[PDB]
This record gives sequence, structure tokens and C-alpha cells, in this order.
Amino acid sequence: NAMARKKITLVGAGNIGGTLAHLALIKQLGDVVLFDIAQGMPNGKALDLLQTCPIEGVDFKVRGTNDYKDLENSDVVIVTAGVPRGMSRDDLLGINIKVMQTVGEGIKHNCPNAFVICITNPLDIMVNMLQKFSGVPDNKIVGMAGVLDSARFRTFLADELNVSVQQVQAYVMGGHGDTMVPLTKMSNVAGVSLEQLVKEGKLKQERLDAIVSRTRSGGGEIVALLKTGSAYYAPAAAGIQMAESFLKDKKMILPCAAKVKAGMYGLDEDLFVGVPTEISANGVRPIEVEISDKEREQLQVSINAIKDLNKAAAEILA
Amino acid sequence: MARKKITLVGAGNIGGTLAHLALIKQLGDVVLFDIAQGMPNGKALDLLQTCPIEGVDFKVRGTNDYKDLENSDVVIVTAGVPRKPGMSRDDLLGINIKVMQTVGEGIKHNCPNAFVICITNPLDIMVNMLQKFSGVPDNKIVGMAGVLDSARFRTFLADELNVSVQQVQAYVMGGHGDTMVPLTKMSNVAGVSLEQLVKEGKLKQERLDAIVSRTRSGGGEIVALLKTGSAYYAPAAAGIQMAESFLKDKKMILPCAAKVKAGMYGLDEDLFVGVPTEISANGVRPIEVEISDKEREQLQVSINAIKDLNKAAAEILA
Amino acid sequence: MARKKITLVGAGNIGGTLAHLALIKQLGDVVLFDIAQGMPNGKALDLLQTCPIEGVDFKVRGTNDYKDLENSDVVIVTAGVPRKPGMSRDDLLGINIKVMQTVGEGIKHNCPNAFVICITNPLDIMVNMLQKFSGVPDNKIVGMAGVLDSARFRTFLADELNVSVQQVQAYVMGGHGDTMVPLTKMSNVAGVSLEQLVKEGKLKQERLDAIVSRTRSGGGEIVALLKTGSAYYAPAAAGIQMAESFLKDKKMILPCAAKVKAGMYGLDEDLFVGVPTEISANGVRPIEVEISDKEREQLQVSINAIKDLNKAAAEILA
Amino acid sequence: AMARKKITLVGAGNIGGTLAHLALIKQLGDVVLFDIAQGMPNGKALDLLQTCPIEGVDFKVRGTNDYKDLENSDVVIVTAGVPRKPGMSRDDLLGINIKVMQTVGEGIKHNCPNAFVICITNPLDIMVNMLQKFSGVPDNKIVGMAGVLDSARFRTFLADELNVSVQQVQAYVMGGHGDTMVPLTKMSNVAGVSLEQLVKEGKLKQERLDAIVSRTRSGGGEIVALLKTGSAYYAPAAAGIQMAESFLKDKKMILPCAAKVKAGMYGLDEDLFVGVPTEISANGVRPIEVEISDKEREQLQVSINAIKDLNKAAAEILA
Repeated sequence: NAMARKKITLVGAGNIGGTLAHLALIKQLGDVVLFDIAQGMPNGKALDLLQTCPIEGVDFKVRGTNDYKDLENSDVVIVTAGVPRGMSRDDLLGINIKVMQTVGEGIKHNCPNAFVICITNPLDIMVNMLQKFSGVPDNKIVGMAGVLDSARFRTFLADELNVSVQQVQAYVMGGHGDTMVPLTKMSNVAGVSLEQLVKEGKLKQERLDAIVSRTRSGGGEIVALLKTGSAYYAPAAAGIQMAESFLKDKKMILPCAAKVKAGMYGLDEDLFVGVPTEISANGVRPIEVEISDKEREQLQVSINAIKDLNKAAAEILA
Repeated sequence: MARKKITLVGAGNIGGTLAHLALIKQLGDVVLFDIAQGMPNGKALDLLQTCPIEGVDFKVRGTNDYKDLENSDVVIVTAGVPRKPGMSRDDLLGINIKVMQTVGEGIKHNCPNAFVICITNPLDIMVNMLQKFSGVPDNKIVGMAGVLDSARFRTFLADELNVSVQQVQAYVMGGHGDTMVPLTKMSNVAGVSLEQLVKEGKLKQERLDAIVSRTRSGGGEIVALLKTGSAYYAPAAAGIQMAESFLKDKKMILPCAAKVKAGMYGLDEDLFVGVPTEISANGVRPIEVEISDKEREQLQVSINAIKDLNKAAAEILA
Repeated sequence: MARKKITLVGAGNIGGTLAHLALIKQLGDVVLFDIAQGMPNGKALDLLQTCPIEGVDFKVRGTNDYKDLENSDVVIVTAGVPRKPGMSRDDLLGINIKVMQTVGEGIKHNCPNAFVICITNPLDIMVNMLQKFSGVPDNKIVGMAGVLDSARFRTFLADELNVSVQQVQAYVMGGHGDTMVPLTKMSNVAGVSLEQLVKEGKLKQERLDAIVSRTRSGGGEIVALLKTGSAYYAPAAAGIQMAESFLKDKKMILPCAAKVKAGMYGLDEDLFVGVPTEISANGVRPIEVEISDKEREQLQVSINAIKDLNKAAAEILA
Repeated sequence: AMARKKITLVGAGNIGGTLAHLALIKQLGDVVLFDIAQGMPNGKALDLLQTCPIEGVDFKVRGTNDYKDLENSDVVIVTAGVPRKPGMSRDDLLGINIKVMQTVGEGIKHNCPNAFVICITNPLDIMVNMLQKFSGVPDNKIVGMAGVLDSARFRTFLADELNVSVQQVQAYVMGGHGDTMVPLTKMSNVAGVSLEQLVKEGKLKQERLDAIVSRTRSGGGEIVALLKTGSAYYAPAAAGIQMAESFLKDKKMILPCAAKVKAGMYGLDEDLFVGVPTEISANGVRPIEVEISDKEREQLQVSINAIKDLNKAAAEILA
């Protein structure tokens, strides 16, 4: 019985979505469906992308759609849809919870066994909402966030230290910005921890602090530069990295927004939290690593922000 | 030994996509020039942060300064204003000639030995102008046009006949749209020419005709679907293919706008024409293939349109 | 979702190279089967230890046990003995028929739905025997032969004419050596047929002749240079190209030994013949292309050799 | 018109052919396959060349018996030598191979003195030194492949034991092979969690960890006993190309390699080639000093002593 090609569906055909599509084709991960609510635009992007394929020697296809039925049989669904943020935090959540409702039902009704990667903001709460309305189990939904902060952090360290990105490992948990927890003892260059590099005078403590700080603010930095819109190349790269670990059963461990069970990281209740997460053919699984008292106090900031958003979201739903 | 260097003059969507491709294919360091404030830096920062994910150690930086073109091995020019309603051809010409001047002088003063690929429209004339103001020799300037038409033609063929893009070869000459010359004898699926497939009833002449027509209008088709902007993925793929052929000394023969000396193809004067062109470490060399009488007549149309633009450009410049 | 699985039956140089290529191209897990003790495990271990260097998480293991064939999506068979002095043709057949029986039964009992690519010589007869003892349907067995000849033909043409391998297409039918059928009308460089290039004085008949001949004798040429063994890199590459077309549902059309039904190519009985064959997720399908009277005559020579081996094999089996 | 990169492989046995193949696949440049043996390198080159139309590659490979063909090489990778046969003495082994390094070395000296030189010939501990001595290349343009292989093995074993991507497993070593290998167990880590921490946490049994170290020490011999003929070549070739590729792409990777370390670094008294973290860039190689534990340093001393002894035996042969 002939084997079906892999099928990746991208819900949201903006710049991040088109970039996801392009990477999926180049890496030959499977057929691609580009979904967007906007008429014509997803088709136009699909067609353009499809026409790259003869140049690259690729026979996977890409098609545009405004219809949720076309999510059928998707192995992976990657969600970038939503409305960007003088709009209140209440109104923002309201509009996007709605969008997560629509996307979620689409998933529920058309590919309930898909692996679901959420990129929509605010990621802290949107990943929870998208599970809630799609009904997918804990191990089949994950949010992209840590991998981007880590890519940024690695980028900054590689340039500062003049070393390959392949020897730079940057570890984070928590959210973005002031909710990001940098794991500076475990982060290392070719096995030498960032704190050891300071102690050795190979890296100024000031430089390290500036790099951490620049990583916290990295999205905003690109926004200020772009004048219009936000980062999309690195975010897409992160999403595909994650998708690829699922599709190729790689068992990578990556900082992602994953539902963590009560007890792990001293949590009182199940919560989506940015934590090291295994990604395999079996979906995702959070990993508990030992962290310092300081890093844990910092993790508590994110947990408390997330709890606050969960409460606001509950109120909106009632 | 210096890393290779690709400068992209123009950081619109095509330019950004070129950059992304150059990084994924590890072709060298990339400089993303644009006249706009902040934006080239922002995209370049975003792109540079993909690199840790993809394990790449080539760098990309943004700039407003022609000095950063220094030592570029390749320069791909996408800068220019797209035509709009009710902008006259004279107006588009006037505007883009002046960009070519500014870009030409940047090249001439900062990397006069670069291999220059022109993508700015109207391609029929902008390649000519880019040479005139850069001062680069005939073998070091080339326009991207035919490869895009080819990719589209192959895409449609591959889907129509249900075969791998790797077994579809589409040969064209001339310009876009009504000036394109489809070579239906040379073009073939797995060695069976398109006209032969028609004789065999494996492809209806109507279908071939619709596919030819669709390729002529391919650019406009995507425009109409996008509603904002033009195609950019397939154009970027085409541009990078040509660049790779130079960088890797591949000696591919690709349909490009290259300077053809009086005599070849029956020209009574030197012209930039869309012809099969060898791309190697020595630059470009147009190749004369045998074509039918009919095919020659079609090419005459393009030749006339180029000669016409050449007169218009000369006037504007005086 | 199960990882894809490629079993290589035969862990000689071709088998090892197949395995290496499969790993590099991330096509799935690999099982390296051989009747020899230790050696397949040893190569498999060596190959597995490349993986961290290449960033690949697919696995390779060695085995003596047909049970390890279970669930193989693809099986590529290279097992057999090479002909040697003064071992007769009959001596070889008797030996390799037996291997095919063992291998066939292994396939039948452990992965009867695999797509099977046969490489064992004499290819003209061994694919037939492999199907007979494996019991796999017509659309799931194919022999590698033409693609290797094609590759060589292209190599020589590319060097001779100083052009990219990506603009050289070489089409052949039939078997190797004196049974090969060169298709000089369909074969072309950048859309200009080899014949046309002769008419044009761009390629002397003599050179085309020496290249054709050299392609006929390509296997023996390498044998003579190596002094021990036979070619294996290009054969493995060929094998993996075919496997990839199956795995990625590419629908490439490639010259392969495939079962042709009575009526096609004028056959009065079903035979395995080297013909253009579509490879897709649905397995193989021979394709009839129009060929010249002369070309047809040359194919008849192959057809006669295959009929002769079929009689010789039947006798041995009785 | 810029020249294509040129990689020359001195030795066209299984490792050399494999190095050629990877170089084609990764499109690193034209390849020259040198061997003393008549025909064989040409046969391998032709077979390899004939892969290229299938892969879409326009880089070329050719065979040669002539040192003149090393001209203009950006990188030279040396696998040539005679394998220890039984019952061959250590003296005779050294003697034969020092001679081969002499000939290879002169070839480099006379034909591509600006090449980046990767030595794989055994015993690597001494051959890298000899090859520099006869080629005359400076300290930053010669390097020995050894650590990268041990680390690939170590990572391979860890990834399988822990069910994790090879991309999240970093295994750090210095010193030589086998009993001269120094495992850096505290720096080695899975997704930033050190191997020792994994033990402390019950995620890895100490015994398992010890077995994996031990299996890495013996990893070459494990494959030799399995193959019955010859030794490992896939992973050794992959290691050598990773090294070559960091040079050619100026990657600035830091990799455990046999490099010339200056007196004072790692408490050395004199200049020696030692397996140490080494930066590989377009500027060649540079050893990096990392802090190691007392225990690890004691273990490093075992390699240093074995290297000294070989340097002594080598000098006595030359005199």
C-alpha cells in the first residue's frame, strides 16, 4: 500500500509562515500546506515557493488554502496565525484566544493526531489555549520560544569569542525578555562554562551581562531596526528545527514551552513553561534538570507571569 | 585565505531571500546593503541568528555604505522601484536608471572585479545600465530573467505530466511575457521533446499552449494573488543558482541576459539579450544554439523591445 | 510513527557505500546484512560513529539474521560472488541463484512489502530470480544497471564538452556492455541532442563513438585499474538515487531493469528489460518511449541475451 | 578567474577513498587521489568522478602517482604508510613509516609548502611530528587527527545509552588513543548536564559510564576484531573532513587534535605535539589551553611520556 508523503501545515502565511515553508522545502521534509484567512495571498506565496523546486531539484509540493479541511492528515501543524499587538492586554488576549479557538477547532476536526508547534504570541498563554481548543494531548503540543533566545545567545557569544557556533551551547528556560532564565553555568563554549571563561579572564563579566541583556531584548532590537514588523528568519529556523526533530525522531533536547507536570521544578499544578524538552517521534516530553537557587528564583517570575495570564484567560472564557 | 563574499544591493524580499539561501548553502559571508535606515541591519541580524540553528559559521551584516562592498566576489542587485499605476514607463526608467547609477558607482569604486548579477526591472535595460555605470567587463555582468521562466515552465510541466522536476528541462530565450521565446523542440521530459509529446498525444497542444501562456504571465499571476508585491522566492532561487555556478565554477548553461556581440544570433550590434549563457569562474559567455526560423522571429520581438528601451534610456540620459 | 528502514543485503564495498550515502542523506535507519561473521557489525559500527560528526540521528546496525529485515521499507541486494577465472558463467549462476533463493526467502518471510532493488550480477537474470524467490509483485522489484551507465556517459560528456553535469542528460536502455542501447537522439547537452552536436561539428562522430564505447566498457575499465574488485561508488550512488525516488515519491524516470509486460516494446512475453522506469511511492512502472528501428534492433540483442539467461537459469533450477 | 579549491589525499586506501567521497559530496573542491600503487588511485578516482552527475556535482577527482600533482593544494590529507603487520617490531615499524613520512614530506615541501596538512598516518603520536619535520610546514599548518574520532565514538555510545540526539551530546577528550586517552568527564555533557552530574542524579549508572569510557578507549580495536581485515575508515574519514572543512570554511571550530603545543601550556617543559583542544580556522591551527583536574592532568602525563619516548626512538633512528 503506497506510503503517503509527510505533510506539514502552516497555519498563518505571513513572513514567518512563508519562511517555514521555504525551509521545509529545502530540507525536503514533506509536502507543505500554507493556510491563511486572507484571500489569494497564501496561494501566491505557495506558487512562488513551488517554483523554487525545479531549481533545487525538489519534488515535494506546496499549496495555498483558506480552508481547514486541507489540514487533513497533517503530520505537523505549525501555528503563526494571530493578530499583532493602543490595544489593551485584555483586548489582545481576547482577539487571539478567539483565533486560537478557530485554529484549534480546525485541528480538532481535521488532524487531531498532528504534532502541534505554536508560535503565536503571547506564547506563554497561546500554547495553552491552542491545546485547550484542539484537544491534542500534552505530548503533541509545544511552543517555540527558548530555541530562539538560545540561537540569539549563541550568536552573540560566537561573535564575541571568535569561535564556531557549533562549539557554543546556550541554555535557557522560562519565557522571553525579563522572564527568560539564562542557565549560565551549563551554557558553555567547547565544554568550558561561561562563568569559567569569566574566572579565567577570557570573557569580561560586563560583556557577559551585556550579551545576556541583549538576548533578553533581542526581538525588540530587531523590531526597532526593521521599522515594520518583527523577526522571522530565526523564529522560522527554530520552528523547523523542532519540527524536524519530531519528523526524524531525533530526540533533541531543546528549550520549549511544554506542559510540565506538578512536582517538576517545584510546580503546584500543571503549567506550560519554557523548559528543556525532548522532541521525538513520540512528541514532546519535559526534562527536569538541576538548577541553582538563583535560576529557580528567576524561573518563579515566569511561572507567576504565566499563572497571571492563565487567570486572565479563564476570566475571558467565562 | 579570505572567506568568499556576496553583497546584496537591495534588502527587499528578494534580497532577504538571496541572503537566506546564501547562508543555507554556505556560499560565503553576506553583506546586505540598502539605502533604508535600520532595515538591512535588522534583517541581517535576524538572518545571522539562524546560523547557530543551521550550524553555519558564515556571517551576514547590514549596511547603508558602499564601502562595505569592498572585496565582494559577487554582487546581486535588486534595488529599484517597482512600476505602479499610473506610472509611465518613462518615469520607471528615469527612477531606476538613477539607482543603477548610484549602484554602478558603488561597484566601480569599491569592488570593480565582482561578478555582477542584475535583477532590477525592467531587466531588459537595467543590466545594460548597471554595466555602463559600474564599468565592469562584458564577461562579469549578467541579468536574471530566463532561469525564472524556465523554473516556472518546469513546475507546470512536472505537475501536468506527473514526473520529477529533475526530468523536466525547459529552455527559453528572450525576455518575459510577450518577449519570451519558448524552445519546444529543446525542452523535454526525460529526453522526449515537448513537441514530440504532442505528436504522441501524451500532451495536448492545448495544454502545451496554456502552459506556455501561463509561463509568459507567471509573474503577473503571482502579483494578482499576492495583492501586495511580486514573486521573490523563485527569483531568489534563480539568482542564487547563477551565483553558485560562478562561485563553484560549475559551467552551467543557463538562459540569462548577457551581452551578445554583433554577428551572433544575427545581431547588427552588440546587445544584452536573453540567451543560453555559460556561467563559470571566468564569468559569463553567451552561447549560440541553432533555433528555428520561427523561434528566431520570436527572438526578434525581444530584440526590438531592447533596442527600443536602449533609445529611450539614451534620451533620458541626454 | 516508525522511522524509515533500509536493509542492505550484502556488506561488501557497494553495501558499505550504500549505507554511508543513506546516512548522509538522512533517508532512515539502516540495517547492514551479510552472511560473514563480524564484518557487517564492524562496518556498521564504523558507519554509526560517523553520525555525531554529521549531526545525524539515524542508526545503522549489522546482522547475520534475516529477522532483522522486518519492516524494511527498501531492501537493496548486493550479495553474491564476483565471477573469476576460470569459473564459468554457469558456475556463477549456480552460485548466485542460490544466494538469491536465500535472500528471496528472507525478504518473503520478513518484509514482503519492501521495495527491492537488485544489484547482484549478472543483473540481467538475478532480478528475475530475486522476484521469483521473494515473491514480491512486479511494481516492487527493480534492477540497477542503466543509471550507472547513464552516469558514466554523462561524466565523459561533461568533461569532453566542458559543461556542468546538470546540463548533460544521457539516456540508455538494455543492459551493460554490448547489450547497452545508447539513445543519441534523446541524450542532449543543455537541450541540444548529441546527434545535433555532431551535425554541428561541436562533437566529432569519432569522439561520440569513443565515449559510447567507453561507457560500454566502463565497468571493465575500472576493474582493470583497481586490479582488485570492481567499481562501487557510482553503483552505490545509482542505487541510492533509485531508493530515494521511491522513498521521497519523486516519480523520476530512470533506465532500470524492470518487468515489461508482453506487448510493450513488442515483447511476446513478459521480461525484465532495461527500460525507462518511473520510480515513485507506488513502486516502479516501465514506460514505453518511441525509439528508432536501429535502436529497437540494438535492444533485441539484450532481449535475446535475457531470454538466453532465462533458459540457462531454468535448466539449472531443474 | 578564481581557482577551485584543491584537496590532495596522499594515500588512496579505504580512508583515502572515503575522504575523497565526502569531499565531493560536501562540494569542498577538486580532489587529487595520490597513491604509490599503479592504477588503483586512478580506478578509484574514476569511480568517484562518476558519482558526480548523480549528485549534481561539478568538482572533479583524479588519480596520480606523481608528487607534482600536489601543486597548489589548499589541504593535504595524509593516510599513506605501512600498517603494523605481525610480527613487526616497533623499531621496524617506525623505521618504515619515518621513511614514508620523509618521502611524503618532501613532496609537500617541493610542491605545496603553503598547504594545510592533516596527518592520519599511524602511529599518529610520532608521525605528525615527522611529517612536519620533512615537509617544513610551520606549527599552525600541520595537525593530526585522533581526538575527533575518539569523541565521535564517545558521543555515539552516549547517545545510544541515553536515547538522545547526537547534537546534544558533547564529548571532550585529550591525549592519544587507548590507554593514553584522557576523558574530560566533567566537561563532557548532555544538553549542558555533565556526565558526572547525570550519575549523581541516577540518570546514568557509574558502571555504564565507565564501560562507555573503556569502550571508547578500545574503539579502533573493537572494529578491527569485527572486520577481520583492516581497520575503521568511515569515522576516521569523517573526522578528517570535519577538520579540513573548518579550515576551508574558516569555521573556528575547537576540536581535540594532535597539535604542536608550546612549552608552558599544560605544564609542558618543551614543545610537543599533543592531543589538545585545537582551534581550526583559515589561519590554520592553534592549541587552546583549558583547565583540567589534577586527575586528568596525571592522565595527560601518560600520553606526554609515551610521546617523549617515541620522539627519542625517532631521533635515534634518524641518527
